[PDB]
Amino acid sequence: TKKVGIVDTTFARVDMASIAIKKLKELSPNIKIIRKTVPGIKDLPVACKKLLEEEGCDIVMALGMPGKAEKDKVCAHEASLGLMLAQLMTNKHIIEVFVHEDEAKDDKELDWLAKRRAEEHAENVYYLLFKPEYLTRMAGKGLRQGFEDAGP
Amino acid sequence: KKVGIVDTTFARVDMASIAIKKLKELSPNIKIIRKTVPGIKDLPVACKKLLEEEGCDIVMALGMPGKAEKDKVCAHEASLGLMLAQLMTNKHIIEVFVHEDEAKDDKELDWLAKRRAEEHAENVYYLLFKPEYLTRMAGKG
Amino acid sequence: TKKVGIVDTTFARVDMASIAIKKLKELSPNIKIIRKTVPGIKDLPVACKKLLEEEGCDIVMALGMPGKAEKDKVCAHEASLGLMLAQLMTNKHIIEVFVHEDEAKDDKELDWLAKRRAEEHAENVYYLLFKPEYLTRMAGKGL
Amino acid sequence: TKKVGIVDTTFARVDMASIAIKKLKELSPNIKIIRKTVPGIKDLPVACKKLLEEEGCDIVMALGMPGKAEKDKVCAHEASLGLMLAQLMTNKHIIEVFVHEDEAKDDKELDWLAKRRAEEHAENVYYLLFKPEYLTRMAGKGLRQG
Amino acid sequence: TKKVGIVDTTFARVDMASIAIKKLKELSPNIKIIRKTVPGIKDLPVACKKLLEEEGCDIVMALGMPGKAEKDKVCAHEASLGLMLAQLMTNKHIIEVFVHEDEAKDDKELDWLAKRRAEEHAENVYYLLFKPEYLTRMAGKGLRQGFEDAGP
Ligand SMILES: O=c1[nH]c(=O)c2[nH]c(=O)c(=O)n(C[C@H](O)[C@H](O)[C@H](O)CO)c2[nH]1
Ligand SMILES: O=c1[nH]c(=O)c2[nH]c(=O)c(=O)n(C[C@H](O)[C@H](O)[C@H](O)CO)c2[nH]1
Ligand SMILES: O=c1[nH]c(=O)c2[nH]c(=O)c(=O)n(C[C@H](O)[C@H](O)[C@H](O)CO)c2[nH]1
Ligand SMILES: O=c1[nH]c(=O)c2[nH]c(=O)c(=O)n(C[C@H](O)[C@H](O)[C@H](O)CO)c2[nH]1
Ligand SMILES: O=c1[nH]c(=O)c2[nH]c(=O)c(=O)n(C[C@H](O)[C@H](O)[C@H](O)CO)c2[nH]1
Ligand SMILES: O=c1[nH]c(=O)c2[nH]c(=O)c(=O)n(C[C@H](O)[C@H](O)[C@H](O)CO)c2[nH]1
Ligand SMILES: O=c1[nH]c(=O)c2[nH]c(=O)c(=O)n(C[C@H](O)[C@H](O)[C@H](O)CO)c2[nH]1
Ligand SMILES: O=c1[nH]c(=O)c2[nH]c(=O)c(=O)n(C[C@H](O)[C@H](O)[C@H](O)CO)c2[nH]1
Ligand SMILES: O=c1[nH]c(=O)c2[nH]c(=O)c(=O)n(C[C@H](O)[C@H](O)[C@H](O)CO)c2[nH]1
Ligand SMILES: O=c1[nH]c(=O)c2[nH]c(=O)c(=O)n(C[C@H](O)[C@H](O)[C@H](O)CO)c2[nH]1
Repeated sequence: TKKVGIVDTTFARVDMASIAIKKLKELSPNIKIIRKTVPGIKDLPVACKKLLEEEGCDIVMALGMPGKAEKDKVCAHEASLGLMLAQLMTNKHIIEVFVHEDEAKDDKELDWLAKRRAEEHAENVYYLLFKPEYLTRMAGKGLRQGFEDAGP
Repeated sequence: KKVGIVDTTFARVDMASIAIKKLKELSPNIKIIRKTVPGIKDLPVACKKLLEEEGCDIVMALGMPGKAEKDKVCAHEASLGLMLAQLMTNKHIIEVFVHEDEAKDDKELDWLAKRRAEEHAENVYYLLFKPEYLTRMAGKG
Repeated sequence: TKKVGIVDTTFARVDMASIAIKKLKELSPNIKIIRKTVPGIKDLPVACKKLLEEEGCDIVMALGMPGKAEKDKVCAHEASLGLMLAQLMTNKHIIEVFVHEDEAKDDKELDWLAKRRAEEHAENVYYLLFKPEYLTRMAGKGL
Repeated sequence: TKKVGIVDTTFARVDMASIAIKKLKELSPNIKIIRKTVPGIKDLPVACKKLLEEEGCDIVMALGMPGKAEKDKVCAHEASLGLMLAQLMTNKHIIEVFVHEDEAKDDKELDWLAKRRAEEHAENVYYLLFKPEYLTRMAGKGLRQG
Repeated sequence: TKKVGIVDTTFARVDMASIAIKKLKELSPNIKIIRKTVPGIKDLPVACKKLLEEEGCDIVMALGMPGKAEKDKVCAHEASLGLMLAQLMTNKHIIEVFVHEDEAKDDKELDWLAKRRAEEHAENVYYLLFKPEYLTRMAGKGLRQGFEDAGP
């Protein structure tokens, strides 16, 4: 529970890793973090798996941004399937942080949205690592990452 | 016997409480363990860890897909993970998903989700102690 | 000698297992059969796998009925994927017997259709177990 | 010396196996062949895997005919996924030979098309087994049917 | 030291392998490389896996071209899933280089686009093998392989 892996891409149009890392060190100052950047979405799964199995990461955050196009939705889906499988093969959680450009109305909002979502899931990593009990307290409360919570 | 119950913070309805209460009702002594994850896609590995690392004989996965057309994709990916976790452990994972699209309002959504959770809680029971009952109800309707 | 596992559901609106079992015992009275009923479609894969690996079944029949919704089509697809994987992980066949309600024009026909399909695949199980040569003779059907 | 497994179905409306087998024995009268017929598309994966792992096949050909209904497209897709997995689990190639009825304008053409495709992939099996170098020579030359 | 596997197809209407190979040897003269050609898209996964596990490749490039038909889109998707799985099963990266004909307006452009994308991913292979740090420096920059980068 002392090590987190953060995998992002060169394809993404927003730097989500910096915000995540800063949030984790904030909650746990001495936590160990390792980063790895790959070209894009479909390169994340094996990078996340290698970190979990070869670098001793207890958990990993996968940061990606599918483009607007339809086929990008397919690539995302394929990438997400890879993430699901990597987790089942290692029995370790991979927090998926994907932000579709279709969600923002502009680049200012897209940048805001991605960083906010990254940071919020960074708290989820924290809770999963040290306060699993908190999440249960919030069970069924309709929490969201990025835009405002929806609530019960 | 032990049942694992995994739910989420994303869900807008608490389905776990109703399930747990139903199980303890049918079997007062059954041991139950809970684990809450952020959302739908985080359920598979949590269910698997419970089956393999906490001795759960069976697990209930509680989730609530969003309304968007993409949440349908996330749900589908999550369900695939649940299918695989089961095949990899040879243990059942009762999937309890409730799409918001099914209810006409939050009052109905809350009712529907809890009712479905509780009913599948009975299925867990039957699978654990009375597998014969389910056969009696085979293809019934 | 040979054992067949039959897995059905409580969700299905038609009893397809009885017809299948009767057909198998007919073609092979010395056939051993073990049944297991689960709630629905998505619960079939692991039940089929447990039968193949934990109960010594040489082959298994999976009986299910997806509903009409386009969702149900997704659940069916996910269930079928599970069946495909269970087979590859055990190197044993799982004869999938799914009947969508959309295929029948009403209940009478649905009941007929499901039972007829179950029974016909029951023959396929038979052939796969004792007369694999027959199937080859029928390779590529004839229209 | 090498062994090739051929798996087809009773669902298919065209016999694609005969043409393939004849083509292989033609190019390699010494290749070893072993056939297995299953009910349909979704029964091919495990049959192909059993041949690769239990019968010593070096490679396998999967012959199937998806139907016209979109439901048939889903089954095909699921079947193809099984074929992909069987290969990754054995580290052996499975040449997928599927022919959708939607491709022909009639049976006359459907029968021709299926047999032609089966036979052409039968050459691919040959090349993969004995002349892997040939395929490289044809890398990116748009081999399909045009 | 360091071996790159390159797998392409006879189905593809453009030779993407030559450009990739030339780019790698350019960036790493002593880089070792082997090639394997299969019929098409769906034959790539096991070929890539055999190279990673049986020929000692540290990484592999998969070059393919889905055809026009939407049927092709399904085959592509199935092929990509195979690539994702091969990677998770070997803990080695497989750089997917697919080029849909739908992306070009003509063959002149299709040929240009495929070669340019192949070459650019050839640099990604390079970076992944020797300068993983570079990719991190470009994290979130919105880089593309093929058409111009999008940028953050
Ligand atoms: O991060 C990505 N987002 C996308 O929307 C997208 N779309 C595509 O069509 C696409 O090919 N990619 C690239 C992909 O993730 C891989 O980096 C590439 O296949 C090399 O392995 C990406 N990558
Ligand atoms: O709360 C969210 N957390 C996420 O990690 C996440 N990831 C995604 O890829 C994503 O698209 N979303 C948004 C969600 O799908 C919906 O669009 C949103 O809830 C509005 O209906 C979310 N929403
Ligand atoms: O429970 C969820 N239901 C959804 O419909 C949904 N949709 C999304 O697009 C989405 O990203 N999520 C995220 C999920 O809650 C987790 O936070 C995510 O799997 C881990 O990063 C969820 N989560
Ligand atoms: O009876 C049901 N049990 C469930 O677990 C379940 N889960 C779901 O996600 C779900 O959508 N349904 C209902 C489904 O939409 C259909 O109405 C049903 O299959 C046919 O009546 C059901 N229906
Ligand atoms: O047999 C089923 N047929 C269906 O059409 C259908 N549709 C649904 O939306 C659905 O949730 N189910 C149930 C599902 O198969 C599982 O039994 C349920 O999720 C419990 O794990 C079924 N089950
Ligand atoms: O003729 C069939 N035999 C079967 O065993 C079988 N099994 C199935 O699971 C199944 O869905 N079908 C349906 C069939 O393929 C067609 O989609 C249906 O007839 C609609 O035209 C059939 N159809
Ligand atoms: O070869 C097939 N082509 C199809 O289009 C098709 N469609 C269907 O709905 C269908 O059920 N099948 C049969 C399937 O391949 C299996 O044989 C069946 O599920 C059990 O044996 C087939 N089989
Ligand atoms: O050349 C082909 N070889 C095949 O093995 C094959 N298999 C198929 O299932 C199939 O549908 N096709 C044809 C396909 O529809 C396209 O015409 C072809 O990919 C050219 O774009 C082909 N086309
Ligand atoms: O490279 C390919 N691109 C395509 O668009 C395409 N479409 C098809 O319908 C198709 O069957 N193929 C061939 C496929 O990739 C395999 O080579 C073939 O199944 C032999 O195993 C391909 N192959
Ligand atoms: O930049 C890209 N690198 C790739 O490797 C790649 N591969 C593909 O198969 C592919 O379709 N693309 C294009 C992609 O679909 C998008 O159009 C592009 O990312 C624009 O956002 C890309 N785009």
